[PDB]
Amino acid sequence: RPRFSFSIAAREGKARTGTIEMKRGVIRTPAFMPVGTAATVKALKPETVRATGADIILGNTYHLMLRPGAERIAKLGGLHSFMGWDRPILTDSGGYQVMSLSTKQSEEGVTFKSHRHMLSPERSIEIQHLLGSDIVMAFDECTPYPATPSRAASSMERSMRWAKRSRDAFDSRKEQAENAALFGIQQGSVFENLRQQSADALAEIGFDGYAVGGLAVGEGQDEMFRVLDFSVPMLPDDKPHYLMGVGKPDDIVGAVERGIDMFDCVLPTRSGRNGQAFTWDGPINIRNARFSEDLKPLDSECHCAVCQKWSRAYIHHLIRAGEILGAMLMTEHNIAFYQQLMQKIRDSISEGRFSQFAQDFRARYF
Amino acid sequence: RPRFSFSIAAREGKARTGTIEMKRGVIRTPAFMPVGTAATVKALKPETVRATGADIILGNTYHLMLRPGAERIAKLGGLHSFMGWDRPILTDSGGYQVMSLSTKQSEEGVTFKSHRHMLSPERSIEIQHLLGSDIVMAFDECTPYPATPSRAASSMERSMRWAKRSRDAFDSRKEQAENAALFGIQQGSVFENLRQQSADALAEIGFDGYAVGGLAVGEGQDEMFRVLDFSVPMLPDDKPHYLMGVGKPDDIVGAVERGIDMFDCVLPTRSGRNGQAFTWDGPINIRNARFSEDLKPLDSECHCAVCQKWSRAYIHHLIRAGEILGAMLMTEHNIAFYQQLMQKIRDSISEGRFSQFAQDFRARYF
Ligand SMILES: Nc1cc(CSc2ncc[nH]2)c2nc(N)[nH]c(=O)c2c1
Ligand SMILES: Nc1cc(CSc2ncc[nH]2)c2nc(N)[nH]c(=O)c2c1
Ligand SMILES: [Zn+2]
Ligand SMILES: [Zn+2]
Repeated sequence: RPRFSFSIAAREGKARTGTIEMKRGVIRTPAFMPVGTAATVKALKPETVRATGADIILGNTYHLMLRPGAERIAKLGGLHSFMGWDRPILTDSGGYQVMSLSTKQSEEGVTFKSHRHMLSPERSIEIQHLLGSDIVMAFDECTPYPATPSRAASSMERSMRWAKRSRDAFDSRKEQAENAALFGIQQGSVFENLRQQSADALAEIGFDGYAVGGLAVGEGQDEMFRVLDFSVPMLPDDKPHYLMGVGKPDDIVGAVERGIDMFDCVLPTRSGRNGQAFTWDGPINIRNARFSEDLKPLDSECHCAVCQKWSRAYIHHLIRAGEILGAMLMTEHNIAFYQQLMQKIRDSISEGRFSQFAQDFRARYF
Repeated sequence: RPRFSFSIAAREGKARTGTIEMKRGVIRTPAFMPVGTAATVKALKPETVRATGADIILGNTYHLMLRPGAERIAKLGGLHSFMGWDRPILTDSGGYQVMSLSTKQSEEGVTFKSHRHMLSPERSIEIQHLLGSDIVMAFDECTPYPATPSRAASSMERSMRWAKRSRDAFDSRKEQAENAALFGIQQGSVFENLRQQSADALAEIGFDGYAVGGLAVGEGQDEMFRVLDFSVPMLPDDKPHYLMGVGKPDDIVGAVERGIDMFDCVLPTRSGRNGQAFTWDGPINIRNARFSEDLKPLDSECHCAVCQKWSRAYIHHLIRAGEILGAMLMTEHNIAFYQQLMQKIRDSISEGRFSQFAQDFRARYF
């Protein structure tokens, strides 16, 4: 396969379905990327992650640079070898968790004290290289919501300067430039003019893919959809569109209807461990006493291994008992559910019936 | 298969190797039974437990009678269906955890307040029936160590009376008597005469198997081996000998050399989650900094899936990071290691070279 090749096979309205070919494998879009925090998709072996249908996973950088360390992982052979996942891995720049998990910001980057460290566009790119990331994210500054036009502009402008620095750092490292891909991140809060300026700056620089950043920060789905309506069309049409940190099932369907090709979210994994299981009839909290003697599987249609073998009653017991198998089962089901959702989305778009699928999905889910 | 059939295929000294045929499957002896607390072998799916080589698992009763409840599990179809393990399951009587996890004792049984409940020989047997246990343990009273001859005798005598009551309760339930097996438990602390009286009482009553109880309570391996030396020969030779709660690798080898056919211990699972991994060169604590960049597998010879795919460095990272996958991997390896040990024991006995294997094992393990 090539270093990077995004091909759109079918479209319906603003929605698209296709593939991203990379050296480590093919990614079917729209795609959902399970999040691996600390070199592991919580409670799941890599083979299980793959079994659910995942083509690519997201690797948390901020966490890895602290422990076990970027240099160490490189010494041990890279993240893929380290955790046992040989397919594509997208790594975030760490420019988000730093300003939320641990700090002094400047035009040069961000220094912080782990929950004494410096992180700049150059170091972020280097860390992603050391990890062996397939899709590298430019180092940006996620703008807090709400944000005044002035602060949003300043932040967006700095992110664009950092986007240029990320680009050059990436290109200056031959091994990385030839084997990995680089995505730029659009900022600008909820303001149309800032989103346009950001989109133009990113396109001027040139990237393999474009992410829509700064959303899913507490603005509400209505507002998020409104911003996506005018923001996604600003990005290059022939490159992947990645909505960072968005994962609620209904959020995903609506985002795809607006042109998004890639997603990532900790919801399926985090919620799974918390007792929330996704079903086509909406999410359910398995801890609820009503499930103590329910012999049905988590979801009546789900084809995952958990729904083929265990009942809601058993998982209910496991979770309330605090058993590790509870987290394992809930997580496998949730991630499988998300992948099945992406497959249904891909299929409906390919068949020109996505709009109908979107409406049917909402009617039953809500 | 028959309800119960123990056949000895080969012997060397006091050691024996053979099979126990039951309706739900065949058990190879000497056998090691992974312990499932709360209807689950911690951090492992049933298929993984089976993949390691386990033929039977032990189900904790005391825990199950409290949550989710014996009646409830029966209503849901039994423990096998509930947790997804269709092979044999041995259940303890609960007469141990009660006097240690939560109490008023009397000749009728034990009443306790969960960490208001009554537990008698009759109820214990009924609970094991409701769970669908294949091998039912008589309800006894584990004698605390150290114990004076008088207290040990009183406890042993009560256990023998309870053994008769367990026998009758079991036989009076047609479904249970025809499909499950019942094991009696020898008590008597470290005293030879009490062990003899207990053995004679149990044989007089008649059981499908005989467990050596009251050991592994803080007496030390030397003392345990001394008691086994004179205690196991007292039990019927043509029935299985089960040493309850003994699991250290070296403990197992020594016990088999003394006539034991069955074992159970939480060590492999509990220790696994704590960072201890068993290897042929002795146990290692994976949390130790010396393993931070060790690319070798947990054990150089182990054929388990964990040692085929992940390094000590990765597991070291997982455990120190508190990741669920760390517990999963450590546990699968430890249980697989134990099963490989049992296989090596079975093979050496069948080939008349167990004594040599025992010596070689000790030399390298220590
Ligand atoms: N919402 C959101 C989420 C993420 C992290 S991806 C992730 N989210 C949750 C887990 N992982 C973002 N990352 C960057 N770099 N920039 C952003 O604007 C941004 C916005
Ligand atoms: N050592 C020991 C362990 C167990 C529990 S089996 C188990 N041990 C640890 C987990 N499961 C025992 N159980 C009974 N009923 N009687 C005994 O004398 C006795 C002695
Ligand atoms: Zn499912
Ligand atoms: Zn192993």
